[PDB]
Amino acid sequence: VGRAFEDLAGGSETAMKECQKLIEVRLENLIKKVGDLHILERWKIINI
Repeated sequence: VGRAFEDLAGGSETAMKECQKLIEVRLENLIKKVGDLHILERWKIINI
């Protein structure tokens, strides 16, 4: 968000809607990565 403050969303040379889309693709990858053997805590993904 500091870098966004440097960008044209605040100052110059870039619009952060594409970075919003990037983190949406990250959220989509989290919904794609989807308590198996020797593991629980999948809800750590829920917290993140």
